[PDB]
Amino acid sequence: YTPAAAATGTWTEEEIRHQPRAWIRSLTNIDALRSALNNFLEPLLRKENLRIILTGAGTSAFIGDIIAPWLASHTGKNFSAVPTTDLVTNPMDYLNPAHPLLLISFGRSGNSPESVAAVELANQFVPECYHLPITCNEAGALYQNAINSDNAFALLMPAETHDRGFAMTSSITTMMASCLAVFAPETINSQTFRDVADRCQAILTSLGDFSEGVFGYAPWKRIVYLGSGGLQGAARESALKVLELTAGKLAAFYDSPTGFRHGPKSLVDDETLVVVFVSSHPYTRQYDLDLLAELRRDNQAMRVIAIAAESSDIVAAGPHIILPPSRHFIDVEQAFCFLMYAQTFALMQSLHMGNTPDTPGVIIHPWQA
Amino acid sequence: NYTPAAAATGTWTEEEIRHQPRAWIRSLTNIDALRSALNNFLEPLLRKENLRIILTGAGTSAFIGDIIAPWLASHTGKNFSAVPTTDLVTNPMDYLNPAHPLLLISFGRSGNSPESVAAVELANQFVPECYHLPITCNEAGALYQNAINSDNAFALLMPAETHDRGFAMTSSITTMMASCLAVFAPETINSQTFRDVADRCQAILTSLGDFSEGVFGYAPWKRIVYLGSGGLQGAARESALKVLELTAGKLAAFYDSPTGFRHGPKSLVDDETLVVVFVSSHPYTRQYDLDLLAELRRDNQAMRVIAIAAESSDIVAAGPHIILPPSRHFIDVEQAFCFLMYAQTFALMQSLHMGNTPDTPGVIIHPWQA
Repeated sequence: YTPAAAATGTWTEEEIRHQPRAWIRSLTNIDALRSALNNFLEPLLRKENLRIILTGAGTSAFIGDIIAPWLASHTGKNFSAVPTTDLVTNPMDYLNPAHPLLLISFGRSGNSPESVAAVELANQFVPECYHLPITCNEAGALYQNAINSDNAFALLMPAETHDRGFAMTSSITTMMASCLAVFAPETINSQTFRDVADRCQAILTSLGDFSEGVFGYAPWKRIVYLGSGGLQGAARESALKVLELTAGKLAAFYDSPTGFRHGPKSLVDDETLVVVFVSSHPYTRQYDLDLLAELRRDNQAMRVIAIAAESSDIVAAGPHIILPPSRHFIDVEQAFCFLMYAQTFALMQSLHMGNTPDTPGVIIHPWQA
Repeated sequence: NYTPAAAATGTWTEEEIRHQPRAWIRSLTNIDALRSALNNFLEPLLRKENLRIILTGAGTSAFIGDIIAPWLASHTGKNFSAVPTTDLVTNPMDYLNPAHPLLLISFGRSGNSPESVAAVELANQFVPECYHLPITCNEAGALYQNAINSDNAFALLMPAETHDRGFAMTSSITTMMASCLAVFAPETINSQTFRDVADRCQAILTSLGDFSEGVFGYAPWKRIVYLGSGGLQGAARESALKVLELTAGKLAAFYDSPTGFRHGPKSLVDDETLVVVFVSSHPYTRQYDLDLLAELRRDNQAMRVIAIAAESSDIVAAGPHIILPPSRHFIDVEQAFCFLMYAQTFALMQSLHMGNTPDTPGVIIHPWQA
């Protein structure tokens, strides 16, 4: 997984390119920590009333949006996603004193004040409270606070994932892969996830030096990413990347294909790029493809791009990207592949407009006065 | 009682906005009449420790659960959550848990949205012990009719005037929302207490006169962002969608929470952007809203920053602002109704101002069994 040279000279490009290698590094770390993790988590997961909340701010909030439903379904446990920004402003709406809680806290720096504030609020509100921070900065407040507790097991990501770029890349993907591997090791582990790393390395290789812009370049003023279920979380992250790296010059939006029909589709104009992240689950994929057919037929957008594992007549009919050949991926695995395109697209839009992509607040109030 | 002023735009949307306070009290007084039937249906369900309660709808109807599910969860201590029908239909396996009983609260104006009916069928297919409470505006719709035809269901019909003729839902959404709150939290939200909300929203509408001033005005903004904390983010989302719908996309619209806004999305603020902040009435929560407002005011980069709040303060008064009519203290789910009055009427007048016709400004269902 050796990265090619970062010809743009940005940290962001380096951080995109070092992702496949970072992912496998993280999962081999989890293998080394597996007994310790099981000894911490197994007694918790045996509590039938356990709530597990995945929490982060900004990009870190989207990890939960992508994986929490899959984890709930897969494990049969009570996994949900609540951003740290909602926990901090409205703790009473989300923290239930009547059940035990395991709070999975994500942080690239670990220094957003909301990260430690949410942990403290959880401890205040929930009598039987446990923590698994997953973080990229050993020196961060979030990790430092956790080592200073006995209800916490903090998991450090590989050092290179402490992204220096303003926009998170390897931090989000590595934390997401790590969370998946912690709770679903039978499915996502240091062996199976090599297929995901290999395919994402192939995606990056397929894009060469990135100079052709991934989706190209055009005077679009609006971008919309669409994905079903948890892939909507990937669409949200993809939109935020565009927005951050273009300093808001390109307006960005996200939705699910089916949700998009209920009003939001009015945003599509002849200066709009629409990108569809097509599900690999055939039942779900039908809905993605029906919407793709509609968007192609509508003739409103500047460009409609389908990104899919499988080529089909509607996918191939207009602008499209077929993922490199691989085994069947489930949608949480596909999320990594889609993000490779969205990250690289956003980087190159930023550069093309002459921006500096690496460089393109909150006061915590106590619950008790 | 709550008699609307004349709808001088000649639009169904204006008529539907103005008849909201009256419709709310009509619905809650109906619930009073149905209370003992409701209680007979619901009390045995709510006694089930492991019950999941899902609030579901599409589009605007999805945002009801976004506004009220967390409050309902915390207020009642029951397992309330919101999942849009659009997610239930595409990814049922990710949301419908066969191991627990389910009560599905289905919102639908027509009751005929293919996704509404599909979500009901999928919930029945996936969840062995499944119950339904559709809240709907159409007596002849599938949601209502299927429910009354089955023993696992109890359907609640909204007042007839709330079957909105306008493309953009107004009285349908607010009346369904008030009804849902009244069903599950009648000790707090009821045909008595909610009269203060209807009264205040009637005062808001009166304060806007014939609406010709356009509410926030007619400046040449190109982007609008609504911000609200917690469940008010759902109100912000509905507010954004109304603008987008009624202007046929011409005004780009965004939503977020005040604290969420700092982590990237703030980059969207430019000198053609209007930012509207729905300030919490909760004394903890509002501190965060006001710190963010202060930051946006200090930045001075938006075309306009408008705070809407129950109480003025230096921060709120240091730029464009609207203070709500005087009333008793409202909780945030009550406030949502007040904020929506401004958002709906703003969107309607933006639409008309640009020469659009606001009243008039699809999905295939596939079987889970292939």
